[PDB]
Amino acid sequence: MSQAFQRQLTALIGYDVTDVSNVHDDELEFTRRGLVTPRMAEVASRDPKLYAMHPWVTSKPLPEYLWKKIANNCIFIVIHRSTTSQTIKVSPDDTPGAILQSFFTDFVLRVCGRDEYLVGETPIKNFQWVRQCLKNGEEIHVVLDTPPDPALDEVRKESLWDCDRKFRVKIRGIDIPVLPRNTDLTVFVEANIQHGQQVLCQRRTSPKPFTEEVLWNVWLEFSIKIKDLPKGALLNLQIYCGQLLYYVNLLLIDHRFLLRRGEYVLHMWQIFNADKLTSATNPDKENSMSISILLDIALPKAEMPNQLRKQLEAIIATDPLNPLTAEDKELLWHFRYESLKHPKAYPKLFSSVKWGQQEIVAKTYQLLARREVWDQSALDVGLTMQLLDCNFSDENVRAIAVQKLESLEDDDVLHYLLQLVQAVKFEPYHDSALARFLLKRGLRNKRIGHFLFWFLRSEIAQSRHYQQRFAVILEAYLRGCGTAMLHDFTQQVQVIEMLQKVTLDIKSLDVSSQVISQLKQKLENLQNLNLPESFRVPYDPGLKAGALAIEKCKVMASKKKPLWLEFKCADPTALSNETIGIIFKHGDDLRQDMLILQILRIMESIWETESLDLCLLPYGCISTGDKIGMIEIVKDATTIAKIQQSTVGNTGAFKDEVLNHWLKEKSPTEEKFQAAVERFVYSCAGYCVATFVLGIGDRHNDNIMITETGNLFHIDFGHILGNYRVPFVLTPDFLFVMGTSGKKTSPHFQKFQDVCVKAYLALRHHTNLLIILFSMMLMTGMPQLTSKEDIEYIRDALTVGKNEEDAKKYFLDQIEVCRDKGWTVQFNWFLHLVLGI
Ligand SMILES: c1cc(-c2ccnc3ccc(-c4cnc5[nH]ncc5c4)cc23)ccn1
Repeated sequence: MSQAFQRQLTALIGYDVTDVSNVHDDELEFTRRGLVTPRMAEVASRDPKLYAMHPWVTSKPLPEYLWKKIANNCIFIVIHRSTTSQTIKVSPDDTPGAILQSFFTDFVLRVCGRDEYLVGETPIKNFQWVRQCLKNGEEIHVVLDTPPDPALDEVRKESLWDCDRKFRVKIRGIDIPVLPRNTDLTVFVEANIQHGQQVLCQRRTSPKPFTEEVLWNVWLEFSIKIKDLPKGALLNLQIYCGQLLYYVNLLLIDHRFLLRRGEYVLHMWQIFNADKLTSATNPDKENSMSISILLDIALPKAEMPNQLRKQLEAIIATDPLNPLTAEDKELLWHFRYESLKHPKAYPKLFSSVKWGQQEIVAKTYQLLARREVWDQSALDVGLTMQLLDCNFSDENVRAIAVQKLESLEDDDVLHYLLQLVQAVKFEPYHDSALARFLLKRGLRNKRIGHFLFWFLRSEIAQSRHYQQRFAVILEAYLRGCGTAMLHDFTQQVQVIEMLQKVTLDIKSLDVSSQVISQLKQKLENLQNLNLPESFRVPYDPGLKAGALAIEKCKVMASKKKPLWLEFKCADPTALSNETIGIIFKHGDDLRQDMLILQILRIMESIWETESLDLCLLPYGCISTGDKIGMIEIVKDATTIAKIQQSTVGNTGAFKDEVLNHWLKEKSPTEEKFQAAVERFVYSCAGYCVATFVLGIGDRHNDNIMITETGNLFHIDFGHILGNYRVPFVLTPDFLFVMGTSGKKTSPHFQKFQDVCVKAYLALRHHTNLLIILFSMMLMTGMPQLTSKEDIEYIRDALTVGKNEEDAKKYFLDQIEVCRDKGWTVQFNWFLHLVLGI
């Protein structure tokens, strides 16, 4: 042993994976070593040319709505070379390699103005880019040039079951330097032996006056035998006053299958939040509450009656958040071999396991050894995800879920990457099948790797609870992604580190000339001999930002003073001259927004399977650090509030016809207008459903935007989530566009209802998928929204356990609730947010 290298990694990671200042064992270093094999295996087995060109493809059928967009078996592609330019007809079913020969009669077709290649043996209609142009009504322009040298992607060269005694732990005492100014209070230590949120046993100390030092010197003996402890069980240590104030966790079985042994001084965390599960200890040793404990062995590795079958089937059919009674679990377990025949029973069945009994666990492994129907079943992501949530601590169970994820194609790993990374928070151990899966899939595909880096880095920078685990995973990735990516990552971070500083300096300073002048001045200096001459857009990797357009850069008139930034595209082969627009904002935990936007993408894909295209606009958004990150500026967009602020202003005097007026104005040909009107109808219904199902529908119209072409979309998800009546936003102005007012109707309004109904019942067809992603989303991403009531909102919103007919009438009623309310809620939002009442 690389020093200037481990230094670079550290800077890329934002955390030093060699720092053992905050550990009580070697699990992290052990994980560092373990991840060497998965990394090397994958780097050794990846195609250099495929890896360098990263074809973005899918094997899904071309949506019905995209088929119609095609005339005959014909698709035109415009090819560019030096100065020449010739369009070429194509069949949606032929490879790019064939199209190439149809052009002449070693170059590769790269998209103009993007790092995106149409390569490989896939039909041209199956490249995500081609599907994007078709949908948008944009034309496919490619440049013909030489393939990227794979040389650039070079990687730098390098017995428990015999101890029948009851488990015990001695609580020595707790220590905190300065305690709250709240005299006096009383405290006790609660110690829980946990396994997948199942409390196997629980003991508390006696009450003791809450002083800066509290000594008990008491042994807590549990009802559980040491030989019954399950791998992955936690000693959960909590301090209560008299309310929960502090918590810390310690793994009972360690990463080498060894019973935890000895003296511990654990710095605790201060108060279904996933943070509560971490086995990491507080880094702040000088302020944090401390607990002292002492411990004291290696862990080895007839026909159903009809009424019962019905009962079992009714159990298996309930939603993932439906509670199991003791009776349900006993039925499940008793009939485990029959349950094993239904992949959908698996989560509930493995919830029926008494993990605190060695003999039960042994039988459960006997179950898992009889896994043929599971391995033969078609991938069901919703079902798999349920095995990776907070209810399962057994790694054999969680491993069969990851095994199913193995068959995902790149495009689908992208769809689910954010929440897969978040699900690492539910892993008992730092080294897990899931972590290695993410690592492997990131090293296999540059597009996946890019988002993995940023998803990980985002958590490493604002989560003390998990930064250590995540940082170890990011390092393994950075050691195999290759030089070219390393550099691009380095550039991006340098750029963002500079833009971040500028944002803060500006905030410290209506936007007066002084703050405007400072912004432009600061941006001038950076651009002058300070900022890299090109960097990839973290939310749109194929895109490369060039130089700032300081003329268009401005400080937005918001209370957190977001930077509105403009860039030219560095790629000269870029047709248009449109700038690349990035909002740069401090003050919000944009991770929440990220999660809402990711769900939006999942809802669209769901709709796609039903050949439906509600027209959501899930803009790019990346959390880069502590309460900071970037947001994609959508072109040609104004806020619904501003649209109406024109005709009026100060007074909350909303007018009904204004929105429609604005759409007519913004359409050159009267034909474009009717399309915009239709686009409005679909994106409106899409947002009413999506927003209703997520519970974020009641918005002030300043947080709802619209495109010149009629694409409605919600923004500012952080604000509502952070401060969390009408079921969604469908106001007189929206209704007017569809051609209705009061006790009336319209073709477009009939259309609206219909679409909502379709969209909605379609989401219900994936109820389980939606419920598990929603549940996880709250637990790992919105701490302030992790109460029992919070997690369960979506059960009601999806009207779980209802006919499509009952469900349909339910949503229609919701549409009618909006009608009856008119501008009433908007008026209220205005009073509050615009002035303050
Ligand atoms: C000015 C501009 C915009 C805007 C225009 C175009 N595209 C956009 C994309 C995203 C956002 C947006 C979304 N969520 C946000 N949270 N905080 C700022 C923030 C900004 C905003 C935009 C929205 C409101 N006022």
